[PDB]
Amino acid sequence: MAAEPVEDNCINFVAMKFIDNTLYFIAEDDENLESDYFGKLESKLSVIRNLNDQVLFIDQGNRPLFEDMTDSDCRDNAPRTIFIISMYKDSQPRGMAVTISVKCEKISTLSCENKIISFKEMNPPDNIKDTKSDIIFFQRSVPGHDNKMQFESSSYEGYFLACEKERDLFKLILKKEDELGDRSIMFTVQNED
Repeated sequence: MAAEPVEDNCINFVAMKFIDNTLYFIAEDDENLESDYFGKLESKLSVIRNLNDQVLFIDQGNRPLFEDMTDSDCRDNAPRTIFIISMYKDSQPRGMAVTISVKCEKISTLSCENKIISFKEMNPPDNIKDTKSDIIFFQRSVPGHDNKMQFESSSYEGYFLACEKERDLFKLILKKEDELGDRSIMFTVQNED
């Protein structure tokens, strides 16, 4: 809740919101840090934790089953927001290609079309070969952190997912690796073993 006056240069997310097809993040200690951490934006990190079952990882063959991962009850409220990381086995024979999606009332897929972060009511592609790169991501590590994971668009190499603070919530934006820090912080995800 309360935040410490430290230069750990990392914000932790513990909750999310999906509003008008826009993805928001809630910090663990979003009472103090909002006006403390952001005096010296030296390309600082943020990471989301799966401590509330809010991050979903796909191994392979569950990728196309997103439709069946939704709820049918409490339709007036819809299910909580879950952030999805997909993986391919066929794409990137010498790496790892991914797509980013969110689960809610519907299944939403993240696009970086025109370097703009937007969500579309569509299922994820089967591969990166016959698919528009605008909706394809590549999986990268963070240079200095193992647990932290970051994503960049296929269309625009060097452009990574980032978070931006509007008033209290954080929203998902696209920023160049060199741009990160210009009123922005890096969005990362905590992996699992």
